[PDB]
This record gives sequence, structure tokens and C-alpha cells, in this order.
Amino acid sequence: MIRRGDVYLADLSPVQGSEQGGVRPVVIIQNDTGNKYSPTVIVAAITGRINKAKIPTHVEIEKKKYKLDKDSVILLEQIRTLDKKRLKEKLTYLSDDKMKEVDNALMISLGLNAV
Amino acid sequence: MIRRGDVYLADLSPVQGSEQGGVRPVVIIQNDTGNKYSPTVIVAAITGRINKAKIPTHVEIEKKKYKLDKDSVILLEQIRTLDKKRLKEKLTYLSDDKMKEVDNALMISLGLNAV
Repeated sequence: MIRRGDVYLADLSPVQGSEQGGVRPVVIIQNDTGNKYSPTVIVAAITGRINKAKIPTHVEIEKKKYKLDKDSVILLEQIRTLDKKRLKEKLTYLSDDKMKEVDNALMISLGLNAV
Repeated sequence: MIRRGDVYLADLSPVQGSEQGGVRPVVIIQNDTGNKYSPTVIVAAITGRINKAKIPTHVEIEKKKYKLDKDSVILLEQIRTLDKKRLKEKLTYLSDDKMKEVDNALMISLGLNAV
């Protein structure tokens, strides 16, 4: 079952310019009716390139709790609809508190900030 | 000078599975701080294959007022982060009212619902 808050390995290549590419973890951010009843998910990329949030659309995740190669950052400015066939293995699942920070950074990202 | 609510022509290809592909209009949904400073924008795909919003993640836009080929639909479940270089000509920009429907559909799409 694909749940919002799941983190999967996914090949994001090919990409252009500053789009995040590579085989990497991504977190599911699509609502759960969409995850269940549609062939696509929306995800946010995760990078181990940095371990500290630089901007308010970044959210940190710790390797000790989440089974990643490295302390990492979720990039809510790099979001994409992905076909489900791009999801490889299921790495982890984020806590409810981690998902609140994600909800926040995503509202800032999309200017929904006027809640 | 890209701004939230602008509509551009952009090339989405190559894609996989049910990801929207091809050269087509997209609406900018990224916050304006990111549009000013970032090398990437976040967009939602527009399609003319349908003209009516069947689901609450779809927003109808009218052809004459927005200068499109057909009565179209913004697909808030088809989102992409694109390098600015993918954006060809600006086509139009959505009204504030219409942008509010877009925001509602996006809350639902990304499960920020309750907000």
C-alpha cells in the first residue's frame, strides 16, 4: 500500500539543468485517495549532498531513525509527479511530526502560505 | 520575471507511464521568492483532452479569456519541477479567483487538507 509519508528509492533520471536526478529516496506527498486510485504519485526528492536545512523549503532527516546512507534533506522545492513503476524498494516511513514539518515547507514552497 | 499564476509553454518530455508529457501550457505554482531566486520552477500541467473538472484536483480554464486552443483543465496531480530553461513563451496568466481554485485543488492534491 502506497502511503503519504512513505519513502521509496526511485530513478529520477533523465533530467535537465538544475532538476534533481539520479536514483534516490523520494517521499510520497500525494494524498492517499490519489495514491490508491491512480497510476501516479507525487513525491519530493531527498538528497544526502547536504545534511542541514539551508532554506525554509528544506527539512532534515536523521539516518539514525530512518535507514538512509546519510543524514539528509528533503527538498520541497523539487517535487514531481512520478509514475508508480518508478518506485523501487520502500526504504522507510516518516513520523507524523516529520510530516508536519514537510506540510509546512510544502505550503511555503507553493505559496499556499495564505493557508 | 516568472511569477506564480503565469502560464507558459514548456516541454515535459521525456516522461514515463502516465506522467503528462509533450510541449504544452503549464501554470507556475511555486512561490514568488523561489520564482525570483531559484533556477527551477514548480508547475502544474494543463490539458485540452478534457474540458470539465470531474475531480476536485482538476480546474477548468476557459479558452477565449486565457487564449488557449480549447477549453482546458489544469491537472493538480500532474506537477513538475522544471529548470527555467524549459519554459518557452509565456502564454497568459490566471486571474486571482482562478488562482484560488488552483490553491484549493492543490491543498487536496497534496493532502494539506484541514488547512
